[PDB]
Amino acid sequence: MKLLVVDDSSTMRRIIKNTLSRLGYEDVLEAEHGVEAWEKLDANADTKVLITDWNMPEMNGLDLVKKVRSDSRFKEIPIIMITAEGGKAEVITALKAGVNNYIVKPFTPQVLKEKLEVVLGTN
Ligand SMILES: [Mg+2]
Ligand SMILES: [Mg+2]
Repeated sequence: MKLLVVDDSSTMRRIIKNTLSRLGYEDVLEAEHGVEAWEKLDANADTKVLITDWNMPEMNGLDLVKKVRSDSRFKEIPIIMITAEGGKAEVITALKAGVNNYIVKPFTPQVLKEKLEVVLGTN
C-alpha cells in the first residue's frame, strides 16, 4: 500500500503521515505541490492511493486530480482530497473531477484518524 500525500503545509503533511502510521500505513511518499506530485505518480505508477489538498501553487489539487483521471494508468486509483474547501459547490466540483472521498479541514489528530480509518481502515 504505497501512498502519496500532497499538501503545501509542512505541519499538515506531518499530521497526515503520523496518522497513517498509527493506522499501520508506513509506506508513504510526500509532495508539496501538484507538479511534484504528478512527476512522482508518473515515475511511480505502482502508487496505490493519492491523498491531496486543493489550494497550492505549482498546480492545484483539482487540476492534479483531472490529470490523474485522464491517464490510462490511473483510471481506478483511489483519490482522497483533504482540504479546507468545505463548501458543497467545491465538493461537487471535486467529485466531478474524480475525487472519491472528501475530508474537510481543520481536524484534531484523533478526528483525522477516525476519518481516514473510515476510508482506508488499518494496514
Ligand atoms: Mg493547501
Ligand atoms: Mg488545517
